[PDB]
Amino acid sequence: MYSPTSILDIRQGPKEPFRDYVDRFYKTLRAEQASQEVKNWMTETLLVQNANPDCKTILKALGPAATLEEMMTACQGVGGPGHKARVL
Amino acid sequence: MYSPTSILDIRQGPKEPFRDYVDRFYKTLRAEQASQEVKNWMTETLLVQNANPDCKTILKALGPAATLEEMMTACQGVGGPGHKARVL
Repeated sequence: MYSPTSILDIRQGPKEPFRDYVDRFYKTLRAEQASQEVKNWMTETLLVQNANPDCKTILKALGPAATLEEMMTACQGVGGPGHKARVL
Repeated sequence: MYSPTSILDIRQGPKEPFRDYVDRFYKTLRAEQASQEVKNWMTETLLVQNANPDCKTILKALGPAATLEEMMTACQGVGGPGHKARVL
């Protein structure tokens, strides 16, 4: 097991909001043992890669300079609600 | 285009020798604009990930310490010939 990490296990759902993906991706990263340098690259490469086939298209149109705030916010309405109904 | 690099475009063939994958992966990396820190992580994570469904199994049995020399050499015989016939 060279280093299967766990971030690679993150993937925005087809109809899931990016904000959730970022929150989860950051949640995982915070639990990922790696150099910050990786975060800048990984959080900039695999962040939009494992994204849903929807967020990748829109997020791209934003520009390779868009910030997380811009990505999450601009991705608003892209996916369905993340909190609703839910079973006890 | 955040940064789709090109390394992600590398993937050992189902019956291709790892030595070729490493040579190609290193060939691409040498043409990849990234921090060395990424090489240590990427060349250790995505190196075995994009590998063929064959090399990954064997290479794993070697141990997360197996050096490149150990990976390429030990992967000898796993895949078929890398140079033969070829059309002019």
